[PDB]
Amino acid sequence: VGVRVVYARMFFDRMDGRIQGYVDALKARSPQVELCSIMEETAVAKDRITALSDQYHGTAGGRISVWPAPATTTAVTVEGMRWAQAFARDRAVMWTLHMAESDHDERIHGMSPAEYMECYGLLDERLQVAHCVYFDRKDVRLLHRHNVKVASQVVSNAYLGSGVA
Amino acid sequence: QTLSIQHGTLVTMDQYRRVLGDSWVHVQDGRIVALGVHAESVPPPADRVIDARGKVVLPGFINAHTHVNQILLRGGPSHGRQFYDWLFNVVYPGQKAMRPEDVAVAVRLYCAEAVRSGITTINENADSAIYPGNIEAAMAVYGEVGVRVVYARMFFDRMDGRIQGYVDALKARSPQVELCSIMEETAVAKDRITALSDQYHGTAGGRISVWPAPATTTAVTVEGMRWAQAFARDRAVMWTLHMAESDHDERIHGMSPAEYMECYGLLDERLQVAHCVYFDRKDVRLLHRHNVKVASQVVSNAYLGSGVAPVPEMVERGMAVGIGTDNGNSNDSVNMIGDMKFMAHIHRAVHRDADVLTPEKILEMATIDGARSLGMDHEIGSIETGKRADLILLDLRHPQTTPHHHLAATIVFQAYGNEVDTVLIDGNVVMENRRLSFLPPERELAFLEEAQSRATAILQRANMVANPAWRSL
Amino acid sequence: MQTLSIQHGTLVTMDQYRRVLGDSWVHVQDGRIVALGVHAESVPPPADRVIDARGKVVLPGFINAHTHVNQILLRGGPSHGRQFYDWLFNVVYPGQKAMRPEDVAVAVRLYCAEAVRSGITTINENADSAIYPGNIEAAMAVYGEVGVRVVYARMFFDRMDGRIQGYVDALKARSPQVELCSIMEETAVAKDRITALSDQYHGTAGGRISVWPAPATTTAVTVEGMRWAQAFARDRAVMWTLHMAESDHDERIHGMSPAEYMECYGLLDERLQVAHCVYFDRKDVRLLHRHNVKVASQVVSNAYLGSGVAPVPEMVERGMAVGIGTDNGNSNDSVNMIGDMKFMAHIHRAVHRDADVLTPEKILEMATIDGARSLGMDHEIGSIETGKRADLILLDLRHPQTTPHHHLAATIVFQAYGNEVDTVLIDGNVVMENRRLSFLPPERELAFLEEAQSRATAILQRANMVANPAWRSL
Ligand SMILES: [Fe+3]
Ligand SMILES: [Fe+3]
Repeated sequence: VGVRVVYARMFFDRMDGRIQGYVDALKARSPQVELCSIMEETAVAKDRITALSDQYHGTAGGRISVWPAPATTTAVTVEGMRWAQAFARDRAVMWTLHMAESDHDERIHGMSPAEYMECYGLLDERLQVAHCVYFDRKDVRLLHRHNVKVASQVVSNAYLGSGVA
Repeated sequence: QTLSIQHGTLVTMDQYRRVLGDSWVHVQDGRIVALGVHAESVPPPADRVIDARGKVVLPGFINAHTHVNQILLRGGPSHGRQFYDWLFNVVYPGQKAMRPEDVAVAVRLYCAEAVRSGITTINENADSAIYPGNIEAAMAVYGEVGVRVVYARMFFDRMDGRIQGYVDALKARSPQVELCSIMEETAVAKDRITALSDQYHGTAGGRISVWPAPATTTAVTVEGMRWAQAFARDRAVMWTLHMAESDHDERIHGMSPAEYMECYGLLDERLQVAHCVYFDRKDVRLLHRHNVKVASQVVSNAYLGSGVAPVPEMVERGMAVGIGTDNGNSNDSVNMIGDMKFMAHIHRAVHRDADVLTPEKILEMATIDGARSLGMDHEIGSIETGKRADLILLDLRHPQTTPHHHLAATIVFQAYGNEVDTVLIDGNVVMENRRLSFLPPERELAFLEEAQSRATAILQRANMVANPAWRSL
Repeated sequence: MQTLSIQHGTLVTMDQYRRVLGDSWVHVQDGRIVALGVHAESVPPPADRVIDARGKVVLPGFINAHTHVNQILLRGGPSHGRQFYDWLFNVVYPGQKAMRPEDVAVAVRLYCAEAVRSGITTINENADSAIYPGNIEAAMAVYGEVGVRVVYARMFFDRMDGRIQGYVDALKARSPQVELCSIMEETAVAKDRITALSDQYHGTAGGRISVWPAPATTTAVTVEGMRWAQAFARDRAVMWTLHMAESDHDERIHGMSPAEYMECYGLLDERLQVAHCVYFDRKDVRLLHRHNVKVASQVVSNAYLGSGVAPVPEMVERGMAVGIGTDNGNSNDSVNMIGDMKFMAHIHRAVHRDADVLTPEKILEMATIDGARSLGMDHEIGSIETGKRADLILLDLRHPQTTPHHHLAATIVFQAYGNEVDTVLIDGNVVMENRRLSFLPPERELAFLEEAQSRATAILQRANMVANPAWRSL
């Protein structure tokens, strides 16, 4: 096609046991539709993403890139996010993460996702966060301090009834 | 022995709030035995006369809730952190790294600053009493120094499994600093505190007291709190508890801490609660109903980013609300006058009301009301016959306190905290013309260098960053 | 050609890289900082005098971004417990009116004594009493003698706000024996008087004194008056300043915010310094930001008068130049930069429920380099850099309250009381040394304070103001 593409390969290496009951209820809305899991072991994800990068990064005349994309702060281990952060740094690319897209997400371990990331040194200039709806003054400040990049999905935030970033 | 304080302006904080120009106080065997006006009466003869000419005499300030040892952790390591972040990455590890000889220095440093700022009574909430030799080291210094001390021995007998993941995350901020636990079995705590009380309660000429201090409603069992409540009753003292200091400390078992305590019959007139930031109208009502005493740590509540307690609401209901400086390292000063000023302003600002708390009232919080909040208002907090001679002399002959007409206003809105000149505790001269009896000027600089050095070493031992990199945002 | 060397200090430069230089020295000549160095790497030049700063911390002099001096004689009982307009009309105006020039001279010396003691080297005097004859002359003589750096922002009012009359009459009934005063003046009269004042005093006392026009507020000044001030500032390469939205009775001029109104008339520019931003919304901040408007935040005073809490963190996070002002000597009621810095740090942490909303470093910047920026003077003052003026202070942290100390900004903001300043240089001149004031020596201090006390008492008698109200707990 000839389009310029960043292929941000998403991964999930952690079960969020807190919201299963809520998901089972949601599934009952369409019970004939199957409940799916795309979880994978941390090491398997690393391997798969590294392989993908080695194979496709820089291809199609420089038009294609590959980044690691830990899905969210609740669906990914600290080890997984640290890996992605290191990977972005070592290969001069970015890493990206979905952050606080619903009200069921906006606490992880008694703090905001941005706060939690700050605790583990996970906010840096090579991070691009997506979905900043459930953000407070402090979260903004943290992202600003570390020069975090942002992608706002304004229409979608509306479509899904999340709100306004 | 006898002491006569003469030609002062007496700000009594007595029943009628008398302010007595050119007047005198007669002190004997640690008690205020008489007062008079110089124009109407002649002071009794006395062993010693202190000339207070052109000076203001107050009851000694009362620090309703504080933590002393932590003072060695101020100066860089302690700021910028929410309550639990501060607690687990700074306070616990730092305290753990402290040796008894370090504690002795901390206490003397704290007292030096406190007395300098007019503070005569201290409610020490002691979280490091669990470590061997610490109590003995501290008590020796409190005794020597001559300050009036409530030693509130804190205990924790219950794990709060609910906040584990939060804490682990917080610890990752300083992963080189140890995660510490000072938990102890209920019976062990009872024994240790009872022993401590038996040994030290009433010592240093009645100047030292001991109370039980269940840490919080989430870190202490019902059995533990009931024991403390009963203990206070049986021994005619108080018990104290930290209540709702962060939004994670908010709801215990689906209700507020005050609600939870009410359920178990744990709110009574001998309870002094500290930290009332996360309080609602109902919580206030409950505390009011049972005549619970309060200590407000207004500066610290700000320092740690907790928020602003409903002090005016409590005060307007006649509740006994004292002022506490809180930790030496969540303030980061031990200066009642600076904290009074802050109490006055923060509440004016938030309520958008320039008269929400009169300076008179703020001054009452620091003195007579504070005494009340410690259950000690029969013994201290005012210049009245029969009460202990805990007294302070202020000199307003400085630029910042000029002019002065209304004394409360001048003290609250103008004074910096360096205007206290002479301090008497239990009739003993503990400071005179800013010269400290327990830390003479020829020894002062060397002592501060020792405190600096030990502090630095404590931080090395605890693996704590003393001086973080310049940071504007 | 005369010279001064400050040695063996820790230099907190507030320079471009925020350098903190241990065991280092500063060379001063002809009022300017001419060099700096580290003792281990270099030898200080010879100098006429050496000041040993061993074991001491060297900072740029604090900058009081917005204050009112003369009112200091009205502190001590008469001034507290009142909302802005109550305070203004029952205390400030009548009290100021009752002041004679000899009274003003004492006020200014007392103010300066306290200020210099607390490390303040530059003062933005918003002068509301310049309309009374002899006052300017008396004040300027003292500012000059004392050696402080002064911006004299001559306030004017050329417009009656008829909307607020009934409110004021009701307020006056609180103290009906005190006179209702007006300091209004015709637009052209104000222009003439300010222009004369500028011509006469701008640049005097060895460059230490400046003059700015100061239209009081958007409701008390005509558009023509504000435009004039704006043009004046531009033409004479100075600033103009305006009090903006300090009470909820101000918050709406002609159906919009003061900032909105000013925007409509092209009255927001980079030479404007606004004071008091309590009643600000997002949009107001945005407007100020767009035009690079400078700000002075009077955090303590906003509390004292029960106005509220300004959105300082919001403005600072946008890189705006926000300085700290102590405001009135009688709406604080101290002249103590260190105490006010502490308050700035805490009030905003508390309200935002955020322990790190403003770093102590940032607070310290507000008091120094950022404050200089907010006065349009950051090329001359606010940091320890070669080429800038030698406005410098020495702090001794060898006291109980500032022990221990590791991180200097944290220590100063969270621990220091304001009495730790030792030596103060302004424009290279030694104005205070070991707490001994050059313009108020210790053998003369107590007598002077007794004079200030007396005069204050007398001023209140003349104005028929209650000095010491009855004890009141509720
Ligand atoms: Fe506490
Ligand atoms: Fe002002």
